[PDB]
Amino acid sequence: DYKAFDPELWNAIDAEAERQQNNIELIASENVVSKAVMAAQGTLLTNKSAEGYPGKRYYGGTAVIDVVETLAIERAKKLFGAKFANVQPHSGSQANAAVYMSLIQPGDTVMGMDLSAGGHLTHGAPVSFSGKTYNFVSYNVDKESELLDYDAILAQAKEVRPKLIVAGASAYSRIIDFAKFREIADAVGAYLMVDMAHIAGLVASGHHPSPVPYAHVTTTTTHKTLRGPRGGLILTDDEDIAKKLNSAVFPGLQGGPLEHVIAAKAVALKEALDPAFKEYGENVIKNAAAMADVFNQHPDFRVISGGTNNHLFLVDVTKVVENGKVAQNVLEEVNITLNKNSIPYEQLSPFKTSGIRVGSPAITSRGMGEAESRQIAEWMVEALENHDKPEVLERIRGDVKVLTDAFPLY
Amino acid sequence: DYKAFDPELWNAIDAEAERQQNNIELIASENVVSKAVMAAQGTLLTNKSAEGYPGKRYYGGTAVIDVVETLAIERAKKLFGAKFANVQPHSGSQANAAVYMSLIQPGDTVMGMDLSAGGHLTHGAPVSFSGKTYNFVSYNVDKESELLDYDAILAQAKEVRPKLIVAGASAYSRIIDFAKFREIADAVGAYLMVDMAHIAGLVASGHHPSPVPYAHVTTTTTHKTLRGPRGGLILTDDEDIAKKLNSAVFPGLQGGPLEHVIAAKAVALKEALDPAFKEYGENVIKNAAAMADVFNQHPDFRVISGGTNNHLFLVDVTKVVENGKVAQNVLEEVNITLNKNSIPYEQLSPFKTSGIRVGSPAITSRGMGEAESRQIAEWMVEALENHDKPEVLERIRGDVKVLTDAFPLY
Ligand SMILES: *[C@H](N[C@H](CO)C(=O)O)c1c(COP(=O)(O)O)cnc(C)c1O
Ligand SMILES: *[C@H](N[C@H](CO)C(=O)O)c1c(COP(=O)(O)O)cnc(C)c1O
Ligand SMILES: [Mg+2]
Repeated sequence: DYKAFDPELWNAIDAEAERQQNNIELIASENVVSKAVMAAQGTLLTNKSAEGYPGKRYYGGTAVIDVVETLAIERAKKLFGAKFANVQPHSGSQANAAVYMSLIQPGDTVMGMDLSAGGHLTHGAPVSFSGKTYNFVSYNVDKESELLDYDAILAQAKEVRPKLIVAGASAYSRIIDFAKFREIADAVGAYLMVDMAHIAGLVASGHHPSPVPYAHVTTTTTHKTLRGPRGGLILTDDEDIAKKLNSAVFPGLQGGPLEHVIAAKAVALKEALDPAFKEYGENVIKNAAAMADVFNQHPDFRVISGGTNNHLFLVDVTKVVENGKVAQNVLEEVNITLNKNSIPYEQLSPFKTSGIRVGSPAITSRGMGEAESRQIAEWMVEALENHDKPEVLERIRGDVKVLTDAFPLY
Repeated sequence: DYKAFDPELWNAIDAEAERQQNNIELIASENVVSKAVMAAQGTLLTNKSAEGYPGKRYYGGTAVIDVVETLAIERAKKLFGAKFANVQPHSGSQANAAVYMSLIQPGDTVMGMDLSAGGHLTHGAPVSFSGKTYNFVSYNVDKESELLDYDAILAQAKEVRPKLIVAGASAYSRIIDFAKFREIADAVGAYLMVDMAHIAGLVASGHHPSPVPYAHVTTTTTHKTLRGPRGGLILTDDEDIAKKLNSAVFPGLQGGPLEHVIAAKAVALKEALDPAFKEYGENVIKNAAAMADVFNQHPDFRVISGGTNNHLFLVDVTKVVENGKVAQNVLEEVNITLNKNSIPYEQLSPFKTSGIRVGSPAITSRGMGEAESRQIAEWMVEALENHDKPEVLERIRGDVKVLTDAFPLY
């Protein structure tokens, strides 16, 4: 009935709920959060300014806010096995900024994964505060295997002499060896920071090795595979680092935290501590593998590194369509959303790319299994193969509606 | 019933809803958002990654997100009379960071209001990124009048030669002359940034003259007097500056925006565009004047600057209780929340202070008027006079309960 006061706004919110229902979401970073997560960030906790930390706030009337934030901190520590957690970062990007501010100074040398191989903007892009403030040098995957080569990264680190190595990626499909990253860091006297945003849910589910025992500091989004609200999180085992991180988040970088979003983080972290989260992770892994297998067996398509051991994979589409932007646009026509993506050693424009990135988390959260995941990948191959046949795309779009009706979003 | 799964979290949220109902909220930054604002940030908009700007997103299936974000932008532009708006900043601190990144360089000199006279942490505190990155040199209020002296500030600017002047405050009761601030900036070829976070509601209601025609760039929180969700907003009339601001917010400082929060910004901005919002502003002014008048007349209390023309005022409490912190602790015992606050030329430790800060927006949103405001101020005078008479406090707590039951929070 507040809806009656603002139809243009509430019409658009209702349309987005229906678009999410009627579309197959394969964007590897996306998920479907619980009713409980959305309800928690729709609470009157937005009415309370909580500058500072539990028991050490700028203002009064914060005793109950302190219970909520302490639940989020304790559940993070328990879930990831860390001695310290900071649940205030507004975003993964703000989490990363606080860690740089805590460990290094402006102009220090940092190594981060190449943006074409899956490094984030905040891992040294020149258009990011990261690239503008610090001296980032990128490491890549091997050109032939498309795998991290820890011997090559070591040789580069001994030349570059970084103060900090950043590990973690948004387009890398294989198991990262975090013990090797920390061995590299230790060999050159560098800090190791792991941004586990993409894989945090699989770390929580037991399906990906934890960086937490190896990274001086671990950052993540609470969204993506962890299936939480949009925000950031920082972990460490080192009490002196924890004090600097806390001061860097507030008052270094942010002011008041979003305590309604932190309530939602507490909700999501308790959902990830449930035994049912292990089964989620297992279905995320099986579902992503079942899609990759369709592309591996098709002669016209190549999966980057030959497959996946996580939630995502990339496909070189350039034997079937001109570039990944074309592939993204064709699949959108049949109500399948994914993103064009640069492949390692990408030769085409970053606006076009050679690739698509596919993820399983959102379709897994809707209850889909291996048979549905395989059928979705068969529709992708068929749509790209027949991109100039409207009657084909029309039929695939109608088949997609039967599957979305069968696996309702909420 | 999702709440059965997590009673510790949902019991804490019920405990905060009761705490807010049974508390008289005088923290001058606090407010009571509409059910519509909370509902918008509890939507499945949290599921969509919207890196980029409307029509220029990193990913597809963003055409409905684009309508929502464009409503927030169009409403900010219409409400404040600005040619350009950015609704993505996660916070007021993030909005300010993007403006500095757009207009100046590290090491550049900036003038901002002294932190003791109500400058924000992000206006050059040494523990903020603001003081760490830029050379902040404060202007103060007149020691006698506790007013801004535009002649004194002009002389200081001619001597310091800042690249940027920051105006706006968290603890200043009087009308800030934005036309004079622009004259001062113009005299030295500085940019003028106004942070209107505390007064944006009064600007929107017509009760404070707008900085928007005078500042090169205006920042604000969407929360505080504007009565929106927690977040930031940037306004400018200069198209070249607007492009720099857009790049600085993303990919300069942030990654994906909180589109659920942006929907709530669009909701709050439509509310502020309503004729009822003028009546809200009217009552905020009246209620604050009413409380200020009680302290003005009582002989044991001085109001800083001797009164208010906005939503807040400060009171020197040191003749009645040892320090502002003691006053905060005592009023907490009778279910009245405000904060200890430094006064101009504060002499005591920042952890104690001589002052309390009081504002009207929250009690005004609960539907209270001049009578209840006068009454609340009488209760505050009485509790502080009788601070070690346990039975006087207990009886005030009871009178407070009658008022809170009379004006239900929701
Ligand atoms: C509000 N913050 C002050 C501390 O609450 C206050 O006294 O009211 C404020 C901001 C807040 O930015 P965040 O959203 O916390 O990052 C920024 N600018 C000004 C002038 C404020 O008053
Ligand atoms: C998410 N990054 C990309 C877009 O979502 C992606 O390709 O998946 C991400 C972040 C995001 O931080 P924000 O909350 O948007 O600031 C940070 N770090 C990594 C590794 C990501 O994948
Ligand atoms: Mg506080």
